[PDB]
Amino acid sequence: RLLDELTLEGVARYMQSERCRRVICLVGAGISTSAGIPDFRSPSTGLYDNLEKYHLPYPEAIFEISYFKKHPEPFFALAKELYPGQFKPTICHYFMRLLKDKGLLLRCYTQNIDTLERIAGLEQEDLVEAHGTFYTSHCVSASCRHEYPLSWMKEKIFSEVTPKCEDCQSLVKPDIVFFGESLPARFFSCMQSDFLKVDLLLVMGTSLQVQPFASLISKAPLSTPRLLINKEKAGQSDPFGGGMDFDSKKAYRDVAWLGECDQGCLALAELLGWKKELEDLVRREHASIDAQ
Ligand SMILES: Cc1cc(C)nc(SCC(=O)Nc2ncc(Cc3cccc(OCc4cn(Cc5ccc(OCCN6CCOCC6)cc5)nn4)c3)s2)n1
Ligand SMILES: [Zn+2]
Repeated sequence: RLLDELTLEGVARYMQSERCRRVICLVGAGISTSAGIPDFRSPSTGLYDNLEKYHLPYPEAIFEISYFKKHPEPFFALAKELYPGQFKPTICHYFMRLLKDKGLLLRCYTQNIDTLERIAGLEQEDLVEAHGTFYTSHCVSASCRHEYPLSWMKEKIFSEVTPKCEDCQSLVKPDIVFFGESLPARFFSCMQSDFLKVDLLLVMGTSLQVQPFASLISKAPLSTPRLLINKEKAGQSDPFGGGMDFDSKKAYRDVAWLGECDQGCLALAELLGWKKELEDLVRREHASIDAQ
């Protein structure tokens, strides 16, 4: 097996061997909760309680493309309510920036729409946004599709003006994937290529319960180590394949580190000799963002 032991220490030794060249990060809402962004897919989300005042036909309508296109106002009111107070990536985000800097990051697949990976410096081709992103928006008319930056969309959101295209006056929609919309072809193109190449899967802040993330860890080669950094264990197959095997007698490649993603990334960085680099980077970038 590739790991000499099923611990964070074994993963760190593997990462600094010649065998570990290409790391894929799979990240979810748990890497942004310390940035103050709540997980609306969580079983305990307060979202639906807070949706009551929009008198929706049913709560899930907030996520549905057909409802959006006929009644966009609840979505844009909610977007104002939930707009992040700061755009300050976490220790975990900057750990991924170090992976990029050091030439180890093949790809970051993210469930998050908050753009924090981009603020931390991951570039477009580094990222696969499994549920889309607020980073860009597009006019919804097929013959127009004018693109708008987040600054434009933010101004419309905060002024409570439903965003309309300047060229054709159709609705302008953030590039997040509503229910009823398809994943872009790029998700499948990347998945089909990346998981032939991956030497290490870093799974952070995701329960792997929602598609398409629920399909991803089975795509890795059988030998590829998989490290979960999460408040709780996740990814084991339901008792009723390629699911996580942390604890059986046959476990050989999967490691669970249980805690906040920031703490787990700090601990891994420390084992790698990167703790000073990560602390200096985060303190500098956070001070600068607090200044904005
Ligand atoms: C830069 C920036 C700016 C803003 C404004 N915000 C943020 S970030 C802050 C945040 O949230 N802003 C939001 N703005 C709008 C929101 C609503 C919304 C509508 C449509 C798509 C959305 O996104 C993509 C998406 C869609 N799906 C599918 C899905 C899957 C599982 C789900 O479970 C429902 C919850 N149930 C689960 C079990 O039963 C109990 C609870 C729900 C949806 N997944 N992703 C988002 S959310 N950043
Ligand atoms: Zn247009």
